[PDB]
Amino acid sequence: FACKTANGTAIPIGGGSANVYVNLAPVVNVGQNLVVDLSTQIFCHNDYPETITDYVTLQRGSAYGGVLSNFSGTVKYSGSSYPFPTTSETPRVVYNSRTDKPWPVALYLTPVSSAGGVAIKAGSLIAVLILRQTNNYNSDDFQFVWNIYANNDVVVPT
Ligand SMILES: C/C(=C\[C@H]1O[C@H](CO)[C@@H](O)[C@H](O)[C@@H]1O)c1ccc(-c2ccccc2)cc1
Repeated sequence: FACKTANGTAIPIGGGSANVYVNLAPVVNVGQNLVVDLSTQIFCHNDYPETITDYVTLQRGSAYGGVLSNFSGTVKYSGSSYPFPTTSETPRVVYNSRTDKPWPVALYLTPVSSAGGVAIKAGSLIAVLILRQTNNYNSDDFQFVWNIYANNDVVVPT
């Protein structure tokens, strides 16, 4: 089991860490979500599906900088919404193919009343997401840690 970003940044067997750089809608108003769709950014596969099935959760996710300050968040895992920053581990997604498939995570961030002006700075950390991989074969239990960065400012009009 290993993962990679869309631009090819890999985390190998055993887990590790990588940075992910995302484009964000530049203007977001109150009552709208800023969507950060990581299912187009992070992909994983099973290296031995003949014999092993892998299980993958979002073990935890945290918000940083302008994201935590200026927005109310949820994370959708396989299309289902949970609190973000997280307070528990998600259900487990089955990875049973050597063909890469997305990690099905997306953040939905809606402005709170104190948002106004530059709500997310270009270059800033928006989230750290911990992908946990186990399997049905042995005790392997590995963490793939993704630091998510904004490619551009996001402004909330006032
Ligand atoms: C590829 C592999 C393990 C990796 O790939 C597995 C499948 O994705 C993961 O579940 C593991 O955590 C690890 O990332 C592997 C496991 C067992 C054997 C094996 C084969 C014959 C006899 C004993 C063990 C070979 C490869």
